[PDB]
Amino acid sequence: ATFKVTLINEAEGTKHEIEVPDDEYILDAAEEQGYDLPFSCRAGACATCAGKLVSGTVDQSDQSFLDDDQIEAGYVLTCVAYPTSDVVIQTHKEEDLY
Ligand code: FES
Repeated sequence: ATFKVTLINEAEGTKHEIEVPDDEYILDAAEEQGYDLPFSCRAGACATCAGKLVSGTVDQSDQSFLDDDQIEAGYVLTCVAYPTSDVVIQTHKEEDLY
């Protein structure tokens, strides 16, 4: 399957739509498609690539940084997250964790 992923940058009021395979991490697909997103560790152990789900679901089992509460709240580490449905997500939410 291939999922539709809507990337929203609230502070800049930008919107980008990409298509991501169900076996590809969101970050990678975004870059391939011409949209550079923030990252650091690229390994699910940091907050740099954090986003916030608006709608849809993802699989981020490879993540280690977020706690249960933050996940329930909708936070996602885009560097290690695979879409599991069409998704709408707010990017650049790193500073929401401090
Ligand atoms: S860049 Fe560190 S968890 Fe994604």
